Amino acid sequence: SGLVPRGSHMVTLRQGGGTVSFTDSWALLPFINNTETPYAAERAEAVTAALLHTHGMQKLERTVTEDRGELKQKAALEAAKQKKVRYAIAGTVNEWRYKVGLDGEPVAGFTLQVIELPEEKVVWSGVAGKSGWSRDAVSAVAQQVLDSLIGDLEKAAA
Amino acid sequence: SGLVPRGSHMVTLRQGGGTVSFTDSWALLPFINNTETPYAAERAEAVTAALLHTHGMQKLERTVDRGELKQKAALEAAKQKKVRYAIAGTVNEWRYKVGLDGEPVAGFTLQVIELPEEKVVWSGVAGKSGWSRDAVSAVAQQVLDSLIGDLEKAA
Amino acid sequence: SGLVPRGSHMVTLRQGGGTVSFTDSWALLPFINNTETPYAAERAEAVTAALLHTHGMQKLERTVTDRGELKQKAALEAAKQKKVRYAIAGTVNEWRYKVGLDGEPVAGFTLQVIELPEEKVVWSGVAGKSGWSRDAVSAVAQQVLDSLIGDLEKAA
Amino acid sequence: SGLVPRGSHMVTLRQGGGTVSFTDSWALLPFINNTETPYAAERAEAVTAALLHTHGMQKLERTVTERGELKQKAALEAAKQKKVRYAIAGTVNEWRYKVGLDGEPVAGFTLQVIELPEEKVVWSGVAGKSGWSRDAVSAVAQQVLDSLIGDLEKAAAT
Repeated sequence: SGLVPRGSHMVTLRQGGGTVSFTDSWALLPFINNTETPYAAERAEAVTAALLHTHGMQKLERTVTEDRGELKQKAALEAAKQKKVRYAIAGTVNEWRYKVGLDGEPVAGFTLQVIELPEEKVVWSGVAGKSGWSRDAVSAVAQQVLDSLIGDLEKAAA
Repeated sequence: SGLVPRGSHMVTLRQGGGTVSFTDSWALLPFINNTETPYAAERAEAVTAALLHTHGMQKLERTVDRGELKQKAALEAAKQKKVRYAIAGTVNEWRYKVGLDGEPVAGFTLQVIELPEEKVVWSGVAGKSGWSRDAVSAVAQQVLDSLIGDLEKAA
Repeated sequence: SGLVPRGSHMVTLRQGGGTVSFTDSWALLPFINNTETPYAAERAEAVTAALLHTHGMQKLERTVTDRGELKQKAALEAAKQKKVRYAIAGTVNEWRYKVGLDGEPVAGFTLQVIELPEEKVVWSGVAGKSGWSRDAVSAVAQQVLDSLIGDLEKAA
Repeated sequence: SGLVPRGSHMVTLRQGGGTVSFTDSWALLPFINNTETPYAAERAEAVTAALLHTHGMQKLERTVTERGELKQKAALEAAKQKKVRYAIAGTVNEWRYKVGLDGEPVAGFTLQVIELPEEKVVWSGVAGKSGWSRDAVSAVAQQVLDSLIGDLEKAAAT
């Protein structure tokens, strides 16, 4: 035996006033990497950018690549202020790994904050995570989790 | 200005070994309604039936708080019909919760039962509350789709 | 027969600051009631107040009188117009005895701590629980609020 | 500015109308260890045993130890030969102090209560918790197992 359940959780919260618009001006900051997996922040950012475009966010300021990235993210927030973007997405990778034990479980987790600029007010935030089955890649579990979060942001954007 | 987070949760468990083929012979039992919403189980069974077709479960027998006798009746009907796997489902939540705004809520517990031994080969619990614009059935369909999607990820 | 799992979940976030807490000046605002149970917000405030005392918060300012949102705005100014450093803002998300196959008490809450010079949220928590038939809703609520408060205490 | 939420989750499921009694004959099997933490199953078993006694379960068969799957099967067989009514079969899913932006001790467990001799599962539970940096992993584990054992007690009736 061995009991190895799989699971996924997501919590999101909307604050502020009226709707936030995906047609407004957006920035996607560098992710902070809170895992032992090198380059998880960069892969999380690439997956997130592609999902945002898919969901219809065309005007998305991004930061070319190149340490957990706290300073890069702070500096990118300042760059978004100077570019006069309305909303910045600040993301942290909480988990990104292929746990091997009795079987294989890819895990991925993220926390996302949407910050309205210039006032630096959080208008939405979300936390989600998922563990998969042995045949799933970590990248597919991460894409699912970020798809749920962005799908929720779009709905909660009202 | 209340804080009303939205959330979803899913936990699933595979207990036996070996494959579970969606091409084999399947049965979707009637659902048990554990809500104050009349016909929650009928709506759930119908949504569940449509999703299993989409996921490629082509041989799917169907037959015919409330519902506990009907489900007991239908698994024997399933065993006597020689279907290999029965899906026993319960509706844990199905309502449009009205408060500061609208939160549709739906939740379910599913068990796959291998026949004739009657061993639970997979089970899952999941639930989700969504935003005001969503209908309960759309939330329900999402929850049921995640469950069915997880079940499929078992060979 | 029917399969009705019970469950609890808690998520908690320290939004920023490497500060501390607790023997400072604290305010427990009135709760917002996002349930169909009358008095849920008052009951939730009284349970939280007791738990806060139990967890050492000796200096705690309190406020006297889908509902309750306007009162909570008013109390945040009282703490603001007083010297209050930290304000606890709570919402009751769930408070009912769900009657299906069997009894199922359910309680859930969202809490934020606001640092009250400049209204910065330094901690937020959401938690909820459903119990077994022989548990009272109030006992389930106290367990959930105790988990949130004990977490807030450890996150400092 | 990284976002590192802390969290705990528990899901339990009762299957069967019979009242299970803590004054009955019980066995605690060796845990299965689905982590990379040495001795995590042995420590899980010892915490669980002390919590069960605390919750009033005085007649508790235990196994002396030498991922543990064969040990758990053999102990289930020995419990049957001892004519115990209920065997607790546990898996350690997580037990580690994760070091990222800060420390997070993490523990998680899946428990099954098996009624013998029929080998029917009358209760099952999964729970997990990530804590704050000043917390020890064993304190997080003890909290998680106490929540599971407290739920089994309440679910069991008497």
